[PDB]
Amino acid sequence: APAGALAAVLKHSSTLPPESTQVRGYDFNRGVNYRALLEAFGTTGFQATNFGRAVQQVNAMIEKKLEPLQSRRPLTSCTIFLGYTSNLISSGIRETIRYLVQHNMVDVLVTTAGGVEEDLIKCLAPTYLGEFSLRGKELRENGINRIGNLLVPNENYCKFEDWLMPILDQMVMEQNTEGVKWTPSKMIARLGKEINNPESVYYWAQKNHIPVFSPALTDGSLGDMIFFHSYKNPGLVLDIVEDLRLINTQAIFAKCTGMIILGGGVVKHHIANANLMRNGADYAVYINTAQEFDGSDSGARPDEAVSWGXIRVDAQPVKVYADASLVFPLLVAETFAQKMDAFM
Amino acid sequence: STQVRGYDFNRGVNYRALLEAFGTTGFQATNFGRAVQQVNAMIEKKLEPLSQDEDQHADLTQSRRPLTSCTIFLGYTSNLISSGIRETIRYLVQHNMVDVLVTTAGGVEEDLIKCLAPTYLGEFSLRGKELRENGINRIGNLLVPNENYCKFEDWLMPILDQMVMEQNTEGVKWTPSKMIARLGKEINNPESVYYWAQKNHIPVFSPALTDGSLGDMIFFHSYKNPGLVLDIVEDLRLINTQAIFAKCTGMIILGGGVVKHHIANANLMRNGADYAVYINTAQEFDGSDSGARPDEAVSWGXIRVDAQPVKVYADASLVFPLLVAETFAQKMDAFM
Amino acid sequence: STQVRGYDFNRGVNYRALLEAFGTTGFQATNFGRAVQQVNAMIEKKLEPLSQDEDQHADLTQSRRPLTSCTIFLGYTSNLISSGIRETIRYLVQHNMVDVLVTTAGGVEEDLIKCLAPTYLGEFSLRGKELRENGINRIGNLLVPNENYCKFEDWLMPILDQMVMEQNTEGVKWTPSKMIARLGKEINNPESVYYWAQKNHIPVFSPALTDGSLGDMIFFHSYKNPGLVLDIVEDLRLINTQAIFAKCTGMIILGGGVVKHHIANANLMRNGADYAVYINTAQEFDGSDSGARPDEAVSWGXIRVDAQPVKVYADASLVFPLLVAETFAQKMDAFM
Amino acid sequence: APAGALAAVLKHSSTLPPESTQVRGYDFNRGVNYRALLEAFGTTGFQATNFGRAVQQVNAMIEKKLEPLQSRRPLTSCTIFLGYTSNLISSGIRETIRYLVQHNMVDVLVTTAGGVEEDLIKCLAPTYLGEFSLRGKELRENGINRIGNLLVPNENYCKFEDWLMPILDQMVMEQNTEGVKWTPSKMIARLGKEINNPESVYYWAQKNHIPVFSPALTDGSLGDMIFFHSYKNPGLVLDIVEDLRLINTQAIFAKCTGMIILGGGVVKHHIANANLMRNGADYAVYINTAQEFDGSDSGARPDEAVSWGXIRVDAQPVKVYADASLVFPLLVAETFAQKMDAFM
Ligand SMILES: NC(=O)c1ccc[n+]([C@@H]2O[C@H](COP(=O)([O-])OP(=O)(O)OC[C@H]3O[C@@H](n4cnc5c(N)ncnc54)[C@H](O)[C@@H]3O)[C@@H](O)[C@H]2O)c1
Ligand SMILES: NC(=O)c1ccc[n+]([C@@H]2O[C@H](COP(=O)([O-])OP(=O)(O)OC[C@H]3O[C@@H](n4cnc5c(N)ncnc54)[C@H](O)[C@@H]3O)[C@@H](O)[C@H]2O)c1
Ligand SMILES: NC(=O)c1ccc[n+]([C@@H]2O[C@H](COP(=O)([O-])OP(=O)(O)OC[C@H]3O[C@@H](n4cnc5c(N)ncnc54)[C@H](O)[C@@H]3O)[C@@H](O)[C@H]2O)c1
Ligand SMILES: NC(=O)c1ccc[n+]([C@@H]2O[C@H](COP(=O)([O-])OP(=O)(O)OC[C@H]3O[C@@H](n4cnc5c(N)ncnc54)[C@H](O)[C@@H]3O)[C@@H](O)[C@H]2O)c1
Repeated sequence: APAGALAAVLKHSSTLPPESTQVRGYDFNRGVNYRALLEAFGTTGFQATNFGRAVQQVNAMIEKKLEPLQSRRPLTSCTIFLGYTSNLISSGIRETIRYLVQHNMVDVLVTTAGGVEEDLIKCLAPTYLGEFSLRGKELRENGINRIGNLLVPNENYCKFEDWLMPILDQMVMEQNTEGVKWTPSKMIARLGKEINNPESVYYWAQKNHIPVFSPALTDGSLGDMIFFHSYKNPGLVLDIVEDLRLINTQAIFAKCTGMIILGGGVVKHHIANANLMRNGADYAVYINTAQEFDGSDSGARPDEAVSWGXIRVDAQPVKVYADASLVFPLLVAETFAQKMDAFM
Repeated sequence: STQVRGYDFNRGVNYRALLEAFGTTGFQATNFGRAVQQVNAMIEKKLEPLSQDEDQHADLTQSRRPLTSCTIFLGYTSNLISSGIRETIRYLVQHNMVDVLVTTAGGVEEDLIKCLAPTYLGEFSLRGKELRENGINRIGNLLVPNENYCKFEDWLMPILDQMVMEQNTEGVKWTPSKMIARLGKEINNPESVYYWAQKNHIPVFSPALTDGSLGDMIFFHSYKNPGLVLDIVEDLRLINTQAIFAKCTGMIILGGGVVKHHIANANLMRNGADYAVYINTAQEFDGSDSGARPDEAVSWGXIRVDAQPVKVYADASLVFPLLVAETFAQKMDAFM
Repeated sequence: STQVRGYDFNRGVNYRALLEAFGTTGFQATNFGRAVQQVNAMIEKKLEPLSQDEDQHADLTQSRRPLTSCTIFLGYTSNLISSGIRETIRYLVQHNMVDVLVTTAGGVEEDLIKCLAPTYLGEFSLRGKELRENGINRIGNLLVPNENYCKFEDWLMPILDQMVMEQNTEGVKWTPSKMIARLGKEINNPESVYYWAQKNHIPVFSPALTDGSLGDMIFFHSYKNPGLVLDIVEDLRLINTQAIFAKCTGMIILGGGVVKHHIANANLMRNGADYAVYINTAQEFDGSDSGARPDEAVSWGXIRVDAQPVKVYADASLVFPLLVAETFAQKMDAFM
Repeated sequence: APAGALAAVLKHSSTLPPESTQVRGYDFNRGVNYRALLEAFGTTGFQATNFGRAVQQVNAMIEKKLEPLQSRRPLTSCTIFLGYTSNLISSGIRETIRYLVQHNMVDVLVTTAGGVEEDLIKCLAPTYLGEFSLRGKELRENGINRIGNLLVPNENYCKFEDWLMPILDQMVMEQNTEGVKWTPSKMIARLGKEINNPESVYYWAQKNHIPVFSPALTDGSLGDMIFFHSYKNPGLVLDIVEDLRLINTQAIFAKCTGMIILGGGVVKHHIANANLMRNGADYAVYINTAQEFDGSDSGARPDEAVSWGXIRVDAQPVKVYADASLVFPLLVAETFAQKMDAFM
């Protein structure tokens, strides 16, 4: 056999360090213990191992948050920023996020406009399961709107209009006669108070003094309603400058920050950019489906953010490459939900 | 019934024939050929004259842009301005080939910064710690020295001072669109997309203008000279009006996110765009708007039911200059 | 008409209820719930008794595996055997819950090597030059020291000698399936998938068995002891026969490539599989077979027209142990 | 303004080295020069820059191949391995590959079974354009098979059967009476000789003594035909061991190797594993759409192959993340097709 060939393939190797963890999956001959099954993801490899690392990172930021020490929310030992794209509020992850907000487990929310309005609309009418392959022409003819494999009847938006128009009237009157300078976070707090329904994420956020930022709040159905309303009752102004001040000072005056970001886009960048103002987040977990090759911010690995100063150089950020509708409930089950006693 | 056949290089390298053969090559090459046809259709419609009835309806805008037979919305993600696609977009704006621009904050600031300092080529693998120690920021396989932002601060802070003054003394109600026009006028540089946009009366929408370096500067400036207000409501009125009073609309959308949905949503106000070409790398399986196929937008009324939208699944830095070569650039004489 | 609703953690951490709620959560969580239902349907059908007529048709195989009411084909890519999913697959084979296995060469050799030396956790970012200098091979975020392959060579070379002898002296016509059964018998280790496969008469198909370390060893051995023949024609006959004489078939396919097409093509011989669950990360846009949706296979007759196939778009290292927990592992008592 | 904040965002930077290339796209004010347009991809960024690097890598392997110096193919100064997945032969890239083989510009082909049979079937009947969204039930009812957005009538396979069965008879007879030990490469050479049509990739490959490897040749329509034929005329054996010997010795005895791989799977690994036998390829270009996160070989970056010894440590491998149906014709236009004079 050719000597160079044998030397290439049968190269000698170095011994790995003794802390080296061996690959091994869960053994179902033990039966089905769901806690042991989830723990075994950490030694299974590929994204299962990243999930295991994400559990560890989240548990670290919770433990730090539970250490004793233009906002009335009290400082804790670690401020947790939670960001999520709109479509995740269309999904049942809405319930997962509501739970975290209800029990004051996170401190700052960031979402796009759909992620605001659809939480409110779900208190008036439900969203239904469908399929991705349904054809647009047939859905349009029957007054049904598709979001992935979910379906929202047009009627839902008519109900939202009827609910929202009197509130927009009051907001204009308060602006003009009580001096209120409206921003997205202030409007979202008001809407959560008005929906007055404990299934709503934003009801709990305003009850618990958790601010919600959404700088492009007009890009959605709420924007449509504001548009039509402005010809009936002109005058509403929505400033985004004050809200930049508010989010950035949440980071600047924190003892510690952690970021948990579901998806990409504005929600990811806006949280990360706030944490640059303190020379970076202490903890960071990304769960998203985007890839780096197209140079996008959405698809950028956590290590790109280290180069900017958005994540501290000493941090151990983790990305899980998966649909958050699969992963986030499992993550919550092994982290926040295990510490519910401590949060109350 | 068209047969699959690729370009035969025994014919020699005849570039125009090679590009034409994408249409019969299959997979995304065929979608590229269909995108060329759709964009040439937008352009042909744009060049048709307005009848007397049509010239009445459209004219209801008080837009000082001349009105045409097809309003073209161009949307692009911040990173594409970091790329050399900035030059591709500047060309289209310089020659009035598009009517409305939508981009995120990075897509505005990095055009201006490129007039002050250049962006450099690097690699995706470069480690963050080493780059941070040297003040080098990474954008994919591109590199922006932090000094670039230091020069931006020196140039912008005086303009922010004037804007606050004009607001408090002349009653100016600032919006992202108005600010972008002002910054384009101030850069006074023919390499800038926003210089040409303001010169040609092409409006630029960016509802989350605070999400980037421009935000950092406004934040810092707020401490020395407070009061700047940026209203997003008036800009919603403006973008929606551009679609409502159009005879025909076309959408050319590079990437996903806010830029894609905001253009599509404006076109829902007229019961849908007539033409639509998407070029993005996102996939539908996660339920995202970014990854949604054009047919999802048909269910909402954002694209007309009888339109023939096309999506090309590819990095726009490869596809978009070839698309422009085969469409707008072939009709340059018409736009002058 | 089912309403979207996620699991409510105010109920506490009730794992079975949490997994059940994926079905109404949306996007790929819902596809996971539909995959659970489809696999439970395969299992229910498998446990139904054969009638007298049915027990005649099926029995035409000379397979010594007992025949059941649903033949389940399990396919998986090499990398999943490098992962801890190896343990998941071993469980199913050990308890006779699947009937036919299809994997690539890596999926065979790495199971055997794991009985000699372990694979370790690492990270995708590790640089190749540094790893090569230390004789460490990278498989994604996993690490295999080259010494692992040195031990494999010592263990396999004597078996290759016997196989060539049996071919030349006893007329044995070797095929990938026959070789894999032999290697499983030789490893004699209850942690190995192929030890259990040979013990339970579960055939293993791998038409490109030469594409990996097993190939390297056969190549080197060929110089000292020439003549080994591995016929792939007989194995084609064998896999196709398993589908033709089945009362019902189901396909569970982890990943893409040869493993996906070869199972689907065997099922075309019976005018399509009755049940089908795909779990892979590939996308359709490039025209690949890996990325093709199940509905593409319906056009060929590889999946029956009235089947309800499901694809879950996810890394199988996350999804497959949860799927097994909610399906096969709940019926363990039936398979003993 | 907070001092730490200003220090975080307005950090001082180091000067880049003077060889640093500036980002700039093609300027259409120059008009439309397609050669200048393609050259400008190298300074455009993201995958356009990777395309520019791929042009350079391919031109380097061609230049080395053109230097003066169980196979009758003569050694050149650099052996070029070309691999491609089956679906690319269904596409019009079939013509691109044919051109390279026709003019002896590459030395070794590797493809899966579909990439063999569909080149032959296209000489009997064409493939047609369709759409990805066409429904399987309606296509099946009309006897049409879908490949991505392409369509192949069932009739095509009936024509292939009629053409192929007499050839399989002769192969069995030659095995049994002339001692021929059939392998995939030998069968593919014979099929290319029999199709006798200069539109066929494999006609040119056998005319020019370019071997074709396909170790899972049974996974396709050719396998179906071999299966049905074996009950009418039993006996055919197809050995894969001899073909492993043949591909690996192409690498071992090369002066220099380059790999150009379109897609992933068996085709990618099999070429790379052959080049491990010489301690790695000198040049490597990957064009594929797969991603690394799932631990797949398909999605692995070139740097993973450096760790195995499949790519030399001193090499400068490139991956372009794109559909090869877009990129490969452009790549060929700027590399092989510019040097056609030298190849004749
Ligand atoms: N429900 C809707 O989708 C909806 C409704 C109203 C308005 N809009 C508007 O559309 C715009 C764009 O939406 P966006 O900014 O929220 O993001 P997006 O949904 O458009 O996608 C951003 C990126 O997030 C990642 N991502 C998305 N969903 C994911 C998931 N389930 N798991 C993992 N990663 C995931 C993907 O990589 C995607 O490319 C917003 O301004 C929003 O207000 C959308
Ligand atoms: N240079 C920067 O990326 C930069 C700079 C400053 C601020 N930001 C902020 O980041 C936020 C998110 O950025 P964004 O919304 O502009 O987009 P993004 O980077 O989040 O991209 C959104 C989606 O567009 C698609 N896309 C991106 N690049 C593409 C390409 N090359 N070809 C095809 N499709 C492509 C991808 O599917 C991606 O998931 C914005 O608010 C923005 O201001 C980014
Ligand atoms: N460990 C190894 O990867 C290894 C070892 C030796 C030889 N090889 C050889 O490499 C060749 C190619 O490998 P292959 O065909 O087994 O597959 P592959 O690695 O080429 O994967 C094929 C496709 O399957 C899907 N897939 C992969 N991993 C997945 C996951 N974790 N979850 C979901 N989907 C996933 C992806 O879409 C991928 O593109 C084979 O001939 C094989 O023997 C590989
Ligand atoms: N035409 C067909 O698709 C066809 C026909 C007959 C049989 N088969 C059989 O199916 C099996 C699997 O096919 P395969 O191994 O060729 O690969 P594949 O098409 O199944 O995919 C392998 C990977 O290659 C990459 N890829 C595929 N097409 C690409 C493209 N256009 N551009 C860039 N990257 C691309 C993707 O990352 C994909 O995951 C083979 O054994 C083959 O014989 C398929």
